[PDB]
Amino acid sequence: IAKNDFSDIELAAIPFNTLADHYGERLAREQLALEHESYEMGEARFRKMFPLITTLLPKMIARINDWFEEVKAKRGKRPTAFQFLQEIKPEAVAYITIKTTLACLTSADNTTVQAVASAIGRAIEDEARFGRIRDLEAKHFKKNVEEQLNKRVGHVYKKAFMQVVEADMLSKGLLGGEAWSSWHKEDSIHVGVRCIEMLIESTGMVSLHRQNAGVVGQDSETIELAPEYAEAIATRAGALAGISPMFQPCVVPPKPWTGITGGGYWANGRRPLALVRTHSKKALMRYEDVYMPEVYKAINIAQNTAWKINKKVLAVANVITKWKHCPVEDIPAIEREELPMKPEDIDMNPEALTAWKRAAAAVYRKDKARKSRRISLEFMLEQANKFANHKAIWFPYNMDWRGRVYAVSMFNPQGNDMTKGLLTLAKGKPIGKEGYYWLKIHGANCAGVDKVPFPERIKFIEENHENIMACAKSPLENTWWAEQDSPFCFLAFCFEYAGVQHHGLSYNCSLPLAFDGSCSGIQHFSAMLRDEVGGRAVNLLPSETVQDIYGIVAKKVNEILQADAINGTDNEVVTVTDENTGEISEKVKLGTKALAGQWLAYGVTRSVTKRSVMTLAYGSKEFGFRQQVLEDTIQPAIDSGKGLMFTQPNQAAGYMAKLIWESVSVTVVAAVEAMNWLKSAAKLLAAEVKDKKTGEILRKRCAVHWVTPDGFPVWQEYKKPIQTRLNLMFLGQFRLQPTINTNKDSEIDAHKQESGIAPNFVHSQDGSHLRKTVVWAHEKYGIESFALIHDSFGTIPADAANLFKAVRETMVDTYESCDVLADFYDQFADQLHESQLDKMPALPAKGNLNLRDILESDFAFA
DNA sequence: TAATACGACTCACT
DNA sequence: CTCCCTATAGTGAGTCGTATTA
Repeated sequence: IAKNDFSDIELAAIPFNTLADHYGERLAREQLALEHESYEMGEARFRKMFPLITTLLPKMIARINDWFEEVKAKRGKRPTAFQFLQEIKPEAVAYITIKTTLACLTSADNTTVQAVASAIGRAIEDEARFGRIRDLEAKHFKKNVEEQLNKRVGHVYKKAFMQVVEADMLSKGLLGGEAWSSWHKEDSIHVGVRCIEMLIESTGMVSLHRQNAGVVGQDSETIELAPEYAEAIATRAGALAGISPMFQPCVVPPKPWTGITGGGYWANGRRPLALVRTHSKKALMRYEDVYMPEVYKAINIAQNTAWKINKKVLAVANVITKWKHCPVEDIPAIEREELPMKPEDIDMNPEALTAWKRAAAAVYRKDKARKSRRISLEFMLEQANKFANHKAIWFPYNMDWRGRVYAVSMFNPQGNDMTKGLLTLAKGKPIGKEGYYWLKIHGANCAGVDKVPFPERIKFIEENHENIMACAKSPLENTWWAEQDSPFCFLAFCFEYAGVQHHGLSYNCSLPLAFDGSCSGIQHFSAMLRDEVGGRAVNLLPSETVQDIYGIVAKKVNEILQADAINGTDNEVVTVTDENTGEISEKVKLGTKALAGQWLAYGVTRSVTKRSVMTLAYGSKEFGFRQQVLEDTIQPAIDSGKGLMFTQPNQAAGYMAKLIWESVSVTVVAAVEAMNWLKSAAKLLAAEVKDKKTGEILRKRCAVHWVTPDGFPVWQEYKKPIQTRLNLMFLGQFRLQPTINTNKDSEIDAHKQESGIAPNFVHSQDGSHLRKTVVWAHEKYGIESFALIHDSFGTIPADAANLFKAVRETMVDTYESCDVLADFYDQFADQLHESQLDKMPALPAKGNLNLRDILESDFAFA
């Protein structure tokens, strides 16, 4: 076993030799150098730049080194962070702090000092451990491998790609171990804070801002990027020049997954990855000897998809993302939006200097989001520009605790529009008429043309033939593409589309065409229960038109609206009616008759119901729809000028909430019944085996276990974390005292345990769907390249027709052979419940849907 | 000796 | 009372008592 079985010296050399053995000494070296960048900036790179890093890094190192003298120069206790950091190479501490902090800033919402410190702590730990082997491993690949030139030439531009390594060909010194941290959250946060502290100190890069002082539930301390820095990142070209995301793509095929950890990345002087991302080591250990061949078969095939940067799209992004007004509206503007000026009539205590308190507060909120979207943006370019000329790059993969699959490097195929537009598949095929047809369906889908049947999508593309050519010809001048639903992707398809006109059907096209499942989850529940009406609502049945559940729900809300507008309650007097005098307040019970007309004045379209029906599979029911209706449509309607018909906001939200839940309940009955049945089971397995006095415990609280169709076993175990607060003198100014969840847990959280079951079961269930599909499309058809995004499935156009067939086939198959609920029941039967065991059960009724009809369904991709 | 950093509690919160 | 998102996490000051260390 790696751990022990080998010498730090052997461990350092194994990777490079086996990586040089296949692929060549050059790439093998480059792959390891790339990985080491996660912990240290190579003196070579840095020094060559003579880009923000060229300044940050040196100042931060000097600080760290001066901080150590300061600490050793005094009596008394040494700061806890110091005890751990004393060991780490200062050049590594600085680099990891800089990088981990900027990556955290890519977050709009969460940049509490806990989140940031936690991520620094975590990476600084990875270097304490591993750092020594990393040091040797670099000394190793620096020396030119021994003799034989034909082997070292390795790459050899063989227009056939590097193939993955065979599992058996992997030395036991490459079978990884310990993807879990072993520091106490407390020391992890300590190290983290002191790192941030010195970063602020030595550079003005970030700053600490106190948010909502004196508000028990919202008070917090957060990291903000200094304006001078945001200005350069957004204004200068390549400010993030030498600061790469922690996880980069591989320049050689990724290491195959064989065990529970160690897969994906090749270097041995690194923290290895875990096949499954869990809340704890214990939880990861459960998979240690699981045996789920099909799972590892899926992860490895995907992992093996080869990609390349889409140069034409990169050339455009590099250019227009620096314009002071961009045609792609999703691109974060460059100039700051100044605070809304005070009404001069300031002293005015009306809602004036409270509304302003909001108007301004919403501007800070938008500036933070703007600055983050910008960092994130610049990272993707930093990355695309870096691998631009590479014959190919690969992305290692992971799975979240439910099985869903994730590309591991920040810049990845699962990203937003610009990121996806910048990437395309490495090995393509001559397109063909079949392939060309889907290249067109995809171009249409990239615009907004996806709620119409295929003959129409093609019509859309053909009608706009010259626009599409004008745009591929001169994208900077002909910007009609930048206005399309998915600007950047659409453009990728435009360069491709013209390539076909210029080479005909013999054209080699590798652009990934994507097939998206209607409303995943509502599809899976309809399937497993065979709900005809539910399934038709999503798109399980061959329909002449594309069904739109958000739309059909909306038409139902509206009928209830018109009805309530005619009849329906009248505005009930005042609240002072259940008593005598007093609170004349609640001077308004607004009948359903006035409430309906309010909603009929605003409108209520597909838009009002969409953002409150897709959260259905997240546990949102009638209660939570109201505080979604309030901020998604009412609130922003008021704050924007209109919305004047919602005289009693809360009551209008409360009413719509009811109409929607009411609508969705008759719409997709199945989905509802199954989610409740699932909520019910969770409730009992969570609950504690009590009784009247003799509160003895026959059966404590249990976790929810189940296995997916392809063998992925999953364990839901929410737990209440034991908290605590650290006491840290910050910058010698004040005492920062963060509240933090500890690595120690107490009891099982029965509420979250109940709320998290339905959403987690479908997710896991479409997770293995996705896996079975990757396997099947590769074996029955010859698909080698895959573009995966949970419920979107893509490939090069010459393979689209088979992929399209393969998703249908695979889903139909899994649900005819597996009764996932029934199978679920046979898990928590003997494993759960003891005495009582009743008042819960009753498997929902299987309907009349014929899974076979899915094969012939045009709009039910996935 | 007698400085040092910080966990533990406890309050009050523009 | 939206689930994953290799997740997440009320705050600072006034006071005390401790194990450390130059």
